[PDB]
Amino acid sequence: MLTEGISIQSYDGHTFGALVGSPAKAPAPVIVIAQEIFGVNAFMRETVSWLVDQGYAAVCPDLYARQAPGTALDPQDERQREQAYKLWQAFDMEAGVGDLEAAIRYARHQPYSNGKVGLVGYSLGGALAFLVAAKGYVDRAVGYYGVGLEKQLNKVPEVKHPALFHMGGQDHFVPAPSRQLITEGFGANPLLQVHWYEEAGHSFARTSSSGYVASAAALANERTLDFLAPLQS
Repeated sequence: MLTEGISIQSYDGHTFGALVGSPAKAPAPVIVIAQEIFGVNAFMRETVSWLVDQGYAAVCPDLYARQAPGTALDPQDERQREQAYKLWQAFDMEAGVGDLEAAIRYARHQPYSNGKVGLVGYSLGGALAFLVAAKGYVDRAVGYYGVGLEKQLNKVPEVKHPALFHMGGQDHFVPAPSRQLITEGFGANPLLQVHWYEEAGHSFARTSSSGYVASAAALANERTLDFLAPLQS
């Protein structure tokens, strides 16, 4: 689902929609939410809802719109998971960073905006949050279980604004040697924080996942809220 009528334009001219939640009280900082591999679906709407209840406005852009606008897949339907994996394999990461940059600019200028913008991404959106943190587009970025982070560590010194990452210790995408490289690499830049949740794997913060772990979701989420709180007026 997207908010009808909302259109954001990327630097290259491509336009796409977004699910937007205005804040309970304005002005308010705006959080851009970077989707998992399933499009803008129930978990995105639940996240927009959660962040508005916590005092933010939120914008979740349709990142798969360069491939197929309006994709919203059910993570529990096997056929749709197959379609999600196909979309992810074809996804242009650099264009996704550019689309997020455009959603971040949009977020800075809504009537309800206090001028500060944060970014929270999950899975695919978690990998994109690191790349956005290296570009410096937002005041603070958060990523939950992005894949392939160990391949992007040369960008660590590029990060110049705070970024927080939540990683599942039992995530099969991150074997022990990868977790060690990430830990060592992040340690060289104090603006980066990465926390490991030992009893959780991928997607641990989504209730519909067979990998949901309530205790790790709750700890990670409270750390996310404490980390974004300084953006509030």
